[PDB]
Formats: sequence, C-alpha cells, structure tokens
Amino acid sequence: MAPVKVFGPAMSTNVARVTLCLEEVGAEYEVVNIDFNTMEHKSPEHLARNPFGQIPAFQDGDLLLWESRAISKYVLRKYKTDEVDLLRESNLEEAAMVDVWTEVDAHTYNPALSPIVYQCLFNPMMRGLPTDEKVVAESLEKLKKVLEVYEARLSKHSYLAGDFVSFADLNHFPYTFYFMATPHAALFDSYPHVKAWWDRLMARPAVKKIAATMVPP
Amino acid sequence: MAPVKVFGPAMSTNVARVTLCLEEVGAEYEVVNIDFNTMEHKSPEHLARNPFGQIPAFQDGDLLLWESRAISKYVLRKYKTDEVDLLRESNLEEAAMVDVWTEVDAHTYNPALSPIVYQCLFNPMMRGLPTDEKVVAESLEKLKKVLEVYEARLSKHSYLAGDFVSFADLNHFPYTFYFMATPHAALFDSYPHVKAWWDRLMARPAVKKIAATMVPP
Ligand SMILES: N[C@@H](CCC(=O)N[C@@H](CSO)C(=O)NCC(=O)O)C(=O)O
Ligand SMILES: N[C@@H](CCC(=O)N[C@@H](CSO)C(=O)NCC(=O)O)C(=O)O
Ligand code: NA
Ligand code: NA
Ligand code: NA
Ligand code: NA
Ligand code: NA
Ligand code: NA
Repeated sequence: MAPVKVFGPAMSTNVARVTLCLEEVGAEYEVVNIDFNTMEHKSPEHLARNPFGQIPAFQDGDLLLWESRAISKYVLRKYKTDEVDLLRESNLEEAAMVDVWTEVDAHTYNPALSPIVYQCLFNPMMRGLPTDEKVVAESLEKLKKVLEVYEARLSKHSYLAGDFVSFADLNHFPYTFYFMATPHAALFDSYPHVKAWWDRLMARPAVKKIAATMVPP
Repeated sequence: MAPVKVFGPAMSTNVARVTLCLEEVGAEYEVVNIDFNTMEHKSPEHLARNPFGQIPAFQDGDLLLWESRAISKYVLRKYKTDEVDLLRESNLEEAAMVDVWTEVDAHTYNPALSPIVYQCLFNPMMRGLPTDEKVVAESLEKLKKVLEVYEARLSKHSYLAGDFVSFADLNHFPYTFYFMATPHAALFDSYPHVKAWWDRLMARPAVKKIAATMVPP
C-alpha cells in the first residue's frame, strides 16, 4: 500500500508541521522514527533523503523531500480540494497574504518565541540542560512586540491571511504548542484576539490529533 | 498598467530579491527609497505597508505586501508565462524541488553565508562596525559543509530544482553577490559545479541588471 512517509520523531516541531498538514487534507501517511541516539539522521540511508542530515524528510514513491515547509506545501497541493485549499494559489492576493504570514512566522514570530521553548522546555526536558534566563528575558520582550502586531491583525480577521484558515496559521502551531507547555503560556492571555485565534486553532480536529502526538505517550 | 512599487534601498539584499524577480518576468516597476537616516521605515506611511517596519514593502494598487519572498512569489505568479514559470506550480514534483531549495537558502545556506557578508562587508562598509573573526571562522566551516552538498546537487542538474532556472536559484543571488565582494569569494573555486552554477546565474541579463544596482556610491 501507498501511504506517504514522514521521517522523524512524531513530536518534533518540524515533523508536526507536516503531520498537521497531512491531517488537515485527510491524507494517509506513516511516521517513520529516526533515532538520534544512534545518529540515524546522519546515516547514509537518511542522507539520501535529506543530504543535510536533518529531520523531517518525506517520501512519496521516488520523490524524496526535506524542509518542513516544502514538504507541507507538496502535501497541501497534492491533496487540495475546493473545501480544503490552504494555500489559495488560484487567488493571487489571498495566496500573497498566506505567504506573507508564513514568512512572518519563519523570520519574525518564531525567532522570538522559539528560544523561550528551547530554554524553558527542550533544554531541561531532553537532556537536562540549563536555562539561560538572559535569552529568555530578551526573547520575551521581542515576543511581546510581535504579539502587539498579531493582536491588531487578529482583531481585523479571524485568521492571519484573512477570513479563512490557511497554511499561515498552521505554521504557527507546532512551536506555539510547546510554548504553551512553558511557564510563560499565560503571556497570550494579554493579547485577547491572539488568544481567541489560538483557541480557534486548538479546536480544529486535525490540530487536536497532532497535539495528542506532542506529549509523552 | 501603472508600475508596481518596491519600497526600500535598491542595493538591499531583500529588495534585490524582489527586483530580480521583477526583471526576470519583464514587469514594469519603480523602486521607492526608504530613508533609514530619518527612520522612514518606522513612519505611519511605511507601517501601513509593513506593520513590523521593515523593508522591502511592495504596492500593487490596493495590495500592500512585505516579506521579500512573499512579494517575490506574488510577482512570479502574476507575471507568469509558459516561457517564464519560475515556481512550476502546475507540476507538483518540480514545485516541490523549487520549494525545497528555497527553504535550504533560508534555513541552511544563508545562515552559513550571511554572517560572513555581515562581518566582512556590511559591518565595515555601512556604519563602520568592527569584524568578529570568530563568527567568520565558525560560519566558514559550516559553509564548507553546505557547499559540499550543493556541489553534488549541481553535478546532477545545471540548477537547484532541476534542469531549469527557478525561484530557488534566484533566492541565492543577493547575499551570494555580496559574499563575492568579500575576501572569502575564492571559496567557491573549491566547488567547481557550484562555481559553474554561479557563473551561469551571473550571465543572465536580469541578474546583470540587478547586480549593477548593488553598489554603494
Ligand atoms: N528548517 C528545517 C529545520 C529542521 C531541523 O532543525 N531539524 C533538527 C531537529 S530540531 O532542532 C535536526 O534534524 N537536527 C540535526 C542536525 O542538524 O544534525 C525544517 O523546517 O525542516
Ligand atoms: N525576512 C525579511 C527581512 C527584511 C529585513 O531584515 N529588513 C531590514 C533591512 S536588512 O537588515 C530592515 O528593514 N530592518 C529594520 C528593522 O527591523 O527595524 C525579508 O526577506 O523581507
Ligand atoms: Na488538544
Ligand atoms: Na480529542
Ligand atoms: Na493542551
Ligand atoms: Na525614490
Ligand atoms: Na510557489
Ligand atoms: Na539530489
């Protein structure tokens, strides 16, 4: 049988980006673990998939992909329907706003939020490494300034790209989910339109399914 | 058909990403400078274009965009022809490789190459800031490992996504051009297929036109 394969730990943020997209479009898939403890990500077998030796990678027949956003867009295109059109590529202005807010995640929001996840969650929980409180403080101040902008945006529309959910919103889910596992989760409550947006995403069945994979089973 | 407008200094890397895409598709445009000396990027007029107060921004009628890659994709879609189709969105596997290598620029290549540009070129030439040789050395070692991967890829095809030029290749132009103005330019000679690809991009008429805009006096 023909499920597509995602390679990497299911709970890894960038894997969860891809599995969320797969769930949203109703595609059949399997997640194949990659064991970092044996350097499997640097094995020749995995380097054939991603020559830079990272996860996720992805296989659909003879096509091997890497870079979570590239994988995700392939999925969103391949399995597109009229009812689940998360890129909006037939409407140039809508597609442009999807792209803008996807880029805002990559270049503005995630660089502010991710260090807090690293320092407050990944460091202590993965290998028991310390937290750098200077990094956390600096990042929180940058994140507050980002959230001020998101608060204004999400007072004008229910989602980032307009009055429709899109890949832009989905891209914010994996790292933000882990931010909600840190002691700084309540920050979002100070930006009520951002909180309402987050709650809307968390209510989505595909998001619930992937959130359940981002915990300890 | 009034020309579309690109806002920012013409020689800025992320402005040049956009103007290269505009030249490749033969679109009429104007570059409108944004004066950082008077904080014009933080003025209400510019914040209406990019609420994060960065350049580039872009206007087409009533549409305002920011984030250079989002602007660029809007351009490549709007002005697409069968002859100049730089995203390949009608072919899932080709679009996927364009997307992979666009992501590799953003998340792998540019993070290794751009600090060398900053330390060796932008620091001394813009404000007269010092150079951090530790940053340069660490970045060079990362870049060498990246270039090994590019060398293998560019032995299989003349361009990153396949046997056709695409947005993936164009994304590498602006920072790489400035890297070639640093004392480390010769690094590429150690990767003959990467150097041959670079020379092919530099031979393109659109690339020549934008390279001429990328000067200080
Ligand atoms: N931009 C890429 C990031 C992948 C990545 O960082 N993967 C990490 C796991 S998370 O810190 C990884 O595989 N690292 C191993 C390494 O670099 O050796 C994407 O979105 O796919
Ligand atoms: N990912 C974005 C980066 C734009 C940017 O950094 N712009 C800088 C100029 S270059 O260092 C900028 O406008 N900075 C002003 C500021 O952040 O205050 C893009 O691709 O458009
Ligand atoms: Na849930
Ligand atoms: Na549930
Ligand atoms: Na929860
Ligand atoms: Na001007
Ligand atoms: Na595209
Ligand atoms: Na290859």
